[PDB]
Amino acid sequence: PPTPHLDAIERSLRDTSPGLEGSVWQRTDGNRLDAPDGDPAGWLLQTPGCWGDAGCKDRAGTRRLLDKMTRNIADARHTVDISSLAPFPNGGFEDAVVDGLKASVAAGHSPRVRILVGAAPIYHLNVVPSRYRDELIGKLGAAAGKVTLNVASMTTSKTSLSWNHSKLLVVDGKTAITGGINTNKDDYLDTAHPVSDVDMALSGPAARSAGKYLDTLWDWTCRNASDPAKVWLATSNGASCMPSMEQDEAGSAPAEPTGDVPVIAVGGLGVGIKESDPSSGYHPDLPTAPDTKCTVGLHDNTNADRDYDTVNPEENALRSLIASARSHVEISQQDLNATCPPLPRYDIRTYDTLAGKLAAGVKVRIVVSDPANRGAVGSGGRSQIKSLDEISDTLRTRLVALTGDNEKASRALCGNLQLASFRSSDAAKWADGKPYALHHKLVSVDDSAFYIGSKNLYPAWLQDFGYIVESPAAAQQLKTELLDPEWKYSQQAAATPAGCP
Repeated sequence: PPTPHLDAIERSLRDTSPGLEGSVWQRTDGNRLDAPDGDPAGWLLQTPGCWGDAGCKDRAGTRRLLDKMTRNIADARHTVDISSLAPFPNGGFEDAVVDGLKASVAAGHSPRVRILVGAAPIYHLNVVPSRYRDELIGKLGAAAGKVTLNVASMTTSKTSLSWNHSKLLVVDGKTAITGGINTNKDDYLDTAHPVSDVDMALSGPAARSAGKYLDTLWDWTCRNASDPAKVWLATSNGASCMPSMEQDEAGSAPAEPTGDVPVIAVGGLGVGIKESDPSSGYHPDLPTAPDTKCTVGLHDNTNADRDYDTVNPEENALRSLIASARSHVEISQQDLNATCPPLPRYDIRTYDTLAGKLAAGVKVRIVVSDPANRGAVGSGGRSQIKSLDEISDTLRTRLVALTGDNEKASRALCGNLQLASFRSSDAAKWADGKPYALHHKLVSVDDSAFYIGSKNLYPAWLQDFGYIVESPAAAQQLKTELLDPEWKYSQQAAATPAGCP
């Protein structure tokens, strides 16, 4: 079985970050999409999972995510590895950790547990690591004696806005859940307008790869615990920081297959962890002309930093995933554009790749979160755009900058682009009046290869992680459970680009 999309991404990643192969990105064979019995698409964890129901009475998707997290932790023999954006998991998220950990202890195990959150320099942490660690020890009751805890919150660059954005659950380095879902009860659980998001669950060698990525974050984090402006660290039972928990657990045995699925695991170290990949001979010709409509304040790591790319291979893995589309690509994001300033408006190479696809006849679908979600410049608006025109206009400028002609441009753009804001039912907004907020970080290509993870396509310099899966069978499951429904309701809010029928 040929993996033409994965090959191209592997080639881009080894040219970009060879030194990080085995830690920040790794391709593996023999994985299984970890679906339950009698539900072969159960590996895809959507929330809330209530297509066609503007009232969202039955959050079956939410239910499956929480049970699947509880079960994965209840099966823990040795290690539980959790990362997110702050806060530390609360609500039903914390319950899943608690109930799973008690179950594990009951089976006679002594689980070691790392819990890592990223916090922006602006953000005040209410429940701080030591308070959270006390809370877990509290809720675990008598089982706390057999649980080794490392709890940390981290910021890696205050002046370049970089902290952990990855969303991972890894057990025994054998199972991994990942996606866009932060362990935050107010966005997903206790809401009449819950955010639309998706995780995926699998097992096998690629779970260890997510384990090694977390070892890389925790080697930085344990070490920088000496700079308390960057790291707040709390352990339990007077325990060491455990910067190599996944490596210690994997030992010398290679990971064991559990299925027949080939995966590339891929992440980024953001800014402030590792300056460059010293083993890298990556030397791109960077986008020589950025856009008029905005000028970066900060130094532009997305469009103008070769080193940043060497320690953030996820950037080029997304570009290559899209570049590898031969027939069609679907893109389901919170945004393609970032708030500018401070951050650059968009990723030039990403747009030029898509523009190229439109010029070639490859069909491009983009569903982003409703611009009605937008606020100001930061925390409060789940849309960094004022209008979908800001996406299609940019595809025009790049298409023109490609074909010179503008008639070639409008033929490429108007003939091949679908652009819409996300809808999950017929109604334009939730029953309680708030708009649909879409938090997907999803790219699917030729119904063969797809990415599910935490890296948005819009510029952001955080630490992130995800899986790129090549599997026609699995991409068909993705198409059926997520993409086709998404378009069924989202085409109502489609936008015909400026200059077309």
